[PDB]
Order: sequence, then C-alpha cells, then structure tokens
Amino acid sequence: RDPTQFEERHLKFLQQLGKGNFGSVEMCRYDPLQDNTGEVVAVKKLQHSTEEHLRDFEREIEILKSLQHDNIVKYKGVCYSAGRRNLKLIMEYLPYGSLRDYLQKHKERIDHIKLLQYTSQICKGMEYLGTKRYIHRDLATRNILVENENRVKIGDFGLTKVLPQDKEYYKVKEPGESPIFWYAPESLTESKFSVASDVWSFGVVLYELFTYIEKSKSPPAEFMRMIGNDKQGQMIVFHLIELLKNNGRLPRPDGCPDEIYMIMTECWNNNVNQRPSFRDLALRVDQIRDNMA
Ligand SMILES: NC(=O)c1cc(-c2ccnc(N)n2)[nH]c1-c1cc(C(F)(F)F)ccc1Cl
Repeated sequence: RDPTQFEERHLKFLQQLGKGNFGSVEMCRYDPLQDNTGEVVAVKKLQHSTEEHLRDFEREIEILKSLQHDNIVKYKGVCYSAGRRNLKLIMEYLPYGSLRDYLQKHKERIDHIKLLQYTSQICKGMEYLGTKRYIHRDLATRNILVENENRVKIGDFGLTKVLPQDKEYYKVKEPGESPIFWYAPESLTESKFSVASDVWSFGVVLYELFTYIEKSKSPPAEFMRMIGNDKQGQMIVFHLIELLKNNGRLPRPDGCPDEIYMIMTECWNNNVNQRPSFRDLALRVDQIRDNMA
C-alpha cells in the first residue's frame, strides 16, 4: 500500500483549525487501526466543491506537491471521494498553528531576533517558490504556520498562480478573494501579480510581525484610517489606489529597528523594478540577525 493515498473513512475529525472563503482545514487522525493511535494530519477541503472550484483546488494541490522546502508546509497526500470526485488535501499538522495566532498570543515575549528568524525563513520559502515561477498573491501572517518556536512555514497556496511561460506577471481577470490591504498598487489597478507584488506583500508581513498583530494597528485598520473610515466597498479600492500613488504607507511600527523599517519601505516601492529580490532580502535579513546576535 501507498501512504499518499488516504482512505476517507479512516480520517477521524478531531477539531477545526481554520476557515477561509472557499475552504477549511481540520485536524484529523488517520486511524485505520481504529485504536486512536494513527497519525495526526491537517486536512484541507472545499466548502463548495463546485466543478470550477475543484479544478482550481486540484491545481493548488499539484502546486503544493511540487514544493519541497524547509519553509513550505509538507504535502502528505490526497483523499478522493467516489463519484463526484471531491478532493481533500492531506498535509503535515504543524502544531503551533498560524503565525498570526501565535504572535497575537505571545506578543513581545517573542523578541526581535526571533521575529527576524521567522522573517528570514519566510523570505527563503518565497525565494524558493519564485524559482518555480509561482506567485503566491496572499502572503500574510495568517497564511504562515508555526512548526515550533524555531521554524515557520508558508502554509497555504489557495491564491497561488503559475506565471505563463513568456511573461513575468499573471493577470487575474475576474478576482474572487482579494486581500487588498496586502496588494501592490499594480495589483489594485490592473490585477497584475508578479514576484515583485509578492515582495510588496512580504513588506506588509514584516509590518505585521513588528506590530505583534495588534488589531488597532493591522494593515486594514491603518489603511482605513488613512483613507477615512467612511469609505466603503469599491470606494476603498479607489481611495487606497490614490493613497498608495501619493506615497501614503503604513507607519513605522512602535519599537521597530531602523534597518527593518528600511526594508519594509523598500518593498513598498511604487516602481515594480525597484523592489528588492527575495534572494537579496534573505541575505540582508540574515546579515541583520548576525549583527544582532
Ligand atoms: N486558519 C488557520 O488558523 C489555520 C491553521 C492551519 C494549520 C494548523 C496546523 N497544521 C496545518 N497544516 N495547518 N491552517 C490554517 C489555514 C486555513 C486556511 C483556510 F482558509 F483554508 F481554512 C487558510 C490558510 C491557513 Cl494557514
């Protein structure tokens, strides 16, 4: 028998781990001996497994399966249902949960050197993703998972796109989910996504880390304050595009080291070509960690 083939009927629900707009993740024990001794795994499934969604989810699964990196969650296998061929994605269970939750919980008990360890690890997962010509589109602490206090991994690829062979961006024609407060200006105006727009989002992740996920300071709270809390629906996108074009940016987080804030603002360059590379970010971050240690 083949360990990447999981039989649905042996997957026992233990608890719900997260829910997003089209999918959820559950903690399950894969327990074919039925004695509660089987492996605990994380299971992603669709809430509305329509034909169109299933096609996208099967691509997402092939994307994950193709990635093998210390800072990318490990694919374990898939569950197939009889008939309509519903799919479940089986992944390693990372027991400290999302980095967003983890940091919200421990706050400044996690110090700067540890935040920079996480930053370096995120940078390296992304740099590796870019070698495969994948654009994540949703890089945010809510999509990063914590294996243990010394290792984080990019943990979800639901918005991930594969670049066409002849172009350095992917244009999304009819967006669903759009985490606009993490989006580069060209992603807001033209729905164009690229390694450089993931770099813009990584700058937002760095902001998240350094604000310790304080709610009143989250990217949506701060951008809504800068455009005015009265803006709603499609007008938020309009005013956010105008704000970014005028160099309105998230503020320096309280207590943030200068050199870290410098990296965020360089990621938030309006000129796509001036944003740094993930290769360079990982070098720079590791130099900072070295200097600090
Ligand atoms: N939202 C969460 O808090 C959470 C927790 C996990 C998790 C926990 C432990 N191991 C693994 N693989 N995933 N994975 C998620 C998660 C869920 C979703 C969604 F939207 F699909 F449900 C998306 C992204 C993440 Cl990280």
